[PDB]
Amino acid sequence: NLQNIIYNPVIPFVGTIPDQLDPGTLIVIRGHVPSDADRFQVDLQNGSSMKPRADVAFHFNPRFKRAGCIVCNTLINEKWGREEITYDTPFKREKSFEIVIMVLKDKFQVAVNGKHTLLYGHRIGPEKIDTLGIYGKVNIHSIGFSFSS
Amino acid sequence: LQNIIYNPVIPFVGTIPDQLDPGTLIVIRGHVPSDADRFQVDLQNGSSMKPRADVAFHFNPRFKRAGCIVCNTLINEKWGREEITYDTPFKREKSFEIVIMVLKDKFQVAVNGKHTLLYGHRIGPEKIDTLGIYGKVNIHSIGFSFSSD
Ligand SMILES: C#CCO[C@@H]1[C@@H](OCc2nc3ccc(C(=O)O)cc3n2C)[C@@H](O)[C@@H](CO)O[C@@H]1Sc1ccc(Cl)c(Cl)c1
Ligand SMILES: C#CCO[C@@H]1[C@@H](OCc2nc3ccc(C(=O)O)cc3n2C)[C@@H](O)[C@@H](CO)O[C@@H]1Sc1ccc(Cl)c(Cl)c1
Ligand SMILES: [Cl-]
Repeated sequence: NLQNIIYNPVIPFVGTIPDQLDPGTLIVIRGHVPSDADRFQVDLQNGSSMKPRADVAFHFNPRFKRAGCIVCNTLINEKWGREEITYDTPFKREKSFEIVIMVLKDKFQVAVNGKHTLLYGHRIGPEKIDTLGIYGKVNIHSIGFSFSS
Repeated sequence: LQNIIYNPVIPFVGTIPDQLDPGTLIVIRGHVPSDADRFQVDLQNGSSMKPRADVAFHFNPRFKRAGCIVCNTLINEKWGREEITYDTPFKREKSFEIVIMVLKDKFQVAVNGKHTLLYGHRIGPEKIDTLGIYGKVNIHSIGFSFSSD
């Protein structure tokens, strides 16, 4: 029942999100981490411009060096805010994943492979998000949505 | 614990010890007395009484008739356009939890876990340094979760 399901997008991927990220909306991203990956990111953006760079309401950034981590942040007017670093990370080079981002009224709730991973409080209203960016060293098998509208 | 106060005498005026950066939460728990006419939560630029400090965000439940919430901004001792919410969760002799979420372009307010209203910034939130609570209300606690922490 997912909506706007696409497969194997070319990376970097920048796509217009097909409906509003109302509370209850899911973004479902399946993929895998390449063996030489250093990092990738999933960015929920207000616009697609590269100059001035579009605000990033939610930057979800797995990093694989050393024991690995996930960094989350927001870009406002081309400046990053406070990093929220999650050291309990489910991602691994060579492991496939399913990311589910649930939009709540006050935060995002992210699960990976059916298990809760992290929360991230809103800094930009989620109604301003209209673009999904996926960048870095990653293969994305599929993207789909479950809209709450 | 430096960012919470319990059972403040009303009127309460306190300096906010960090910036209301996007992502910051203000959580106010309390109870409305049986004879209340109104109370207000004011996010202020300073604490001056003469001349009266600007109020970036005046959040003002009123109990007469069917009740409402009035929101407004005071700049140089002049009130702007009132934003009136008729769907109000406040009642005499009822408890509440207010959550004010500071976003890039607005405040988002939820009471008792239910969305209540939005209020677009009219004064930059970086100018807010003081919280006031006035009127007929009992406050159990005020807490801040700063997005810089
Ligand atoms: C690496 C690096 C440097 O920059 C990253 C940010 O990444 C920017 C970014 N956007 C991209 C889009 C596409 C691609 C691509 O490969 O196509 C690569 C991209 N990179 C690296 C971000 O992760 C950001 C998250 O906080 O962290 C740093 S900046 C930074 C540093 C310290 C602090 Cl304390 C704070 Cl707050 C912030
Ligand atoms: C009642 C009353 C009159 O004034 C309020 C404002 O409240 C001022 C105020 N500040 C206080 C601080 C402390 C205490 C206390 O009891 O300790 C009481 C306070 N009061 C009443 C405001 O609610 C303001 C919000 O718009 O509305 C009115 S003015 C007004 C009238 C019409 C229009 Cl159309 C427009 Cl735009 C504006
Ligand atoms: Cl916003």
